[PDB]
Amino acid sequence: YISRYLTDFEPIQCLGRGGFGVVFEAKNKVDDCNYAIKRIRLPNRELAREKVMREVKALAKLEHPGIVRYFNAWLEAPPKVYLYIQMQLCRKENLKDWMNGRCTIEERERSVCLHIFLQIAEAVEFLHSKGLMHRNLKPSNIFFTMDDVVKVGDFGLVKLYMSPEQIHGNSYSHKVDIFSLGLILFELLYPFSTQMERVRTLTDVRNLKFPPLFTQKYPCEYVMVQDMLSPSPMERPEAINIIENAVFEDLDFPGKT
Ligand SMILES: CNc1ncc2cc(-c3c(C)ccc(C(=O)Nc4ccc(OC)c(C(F)(F)F)c4)c3N)ccc2n1
Repeated sequence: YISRYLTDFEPIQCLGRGGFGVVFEAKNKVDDCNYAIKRIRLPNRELAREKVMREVKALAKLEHPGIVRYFNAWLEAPPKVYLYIQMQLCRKENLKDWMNGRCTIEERERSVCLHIFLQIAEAVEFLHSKGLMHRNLKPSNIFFTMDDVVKVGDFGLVKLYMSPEQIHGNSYSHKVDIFSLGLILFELLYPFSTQMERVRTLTDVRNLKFPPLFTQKYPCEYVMVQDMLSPSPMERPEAINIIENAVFEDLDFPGKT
């Protein structure tokens, strides 16, 4: 039996795993580039297989600077069944890691944080414009390219960020992603020293109880986070309304571009 993956790529390392999948870094022999390759063992569940196959088709149609670049997808059945998905290789350190390495307010300059957030919101806006919703938006699903371009996706390298309507298992709309955005904006601007402090504070912010020093330092951002975290989905602003906010006009910081 001839395996496409072993024939065409030289494996470099395991990048991680989660759910049905394992992710490898591997170099393509012909083009000499390194890629992130997800190997999905197709589940025994036909409806889960339906979702997997449908989602690769949807991904393949997407082109946006804030969405991880897609290259290829194929099936292999050795003598159970694997779906391989080949993507652009991003940096190892995601948004969660990036925030964890910047635990002082000096390391979270306003314009830098808003610049990162804007990119996330624009990626979310793109998805919504295509009739898609992320549903699982969180810092561990937000990576950076080698050039620090933020990439939103479904990484699966294994909750506080999901909307109330999702937690209760109710029906929902694209507005669920707006809730996640609110918590992320806050988290970007507000550095944590311990994991215990992070959980406590984000849980409070979920219920619209904000640290007093945040509300005073960032009055404009405080307002937009409140609106994004509205318990009622319909009261939450659209992604396009977020990105058009004056707060994002003419962002600049030393070293930008
Ligand atoms: C550590 N470096 C690194 N770099 C790139 C990586 C790419 C992936 C990755 C792989 C290998 C395969 C698929 C994705 C992905 O984002 N999939 C995906 C599937 C469906 C979707 O909706 C149609 C989307 C969305 F972003 F459009 F929502 C995204 C994805 N993020 C995983 C780990 C990675 N790890």
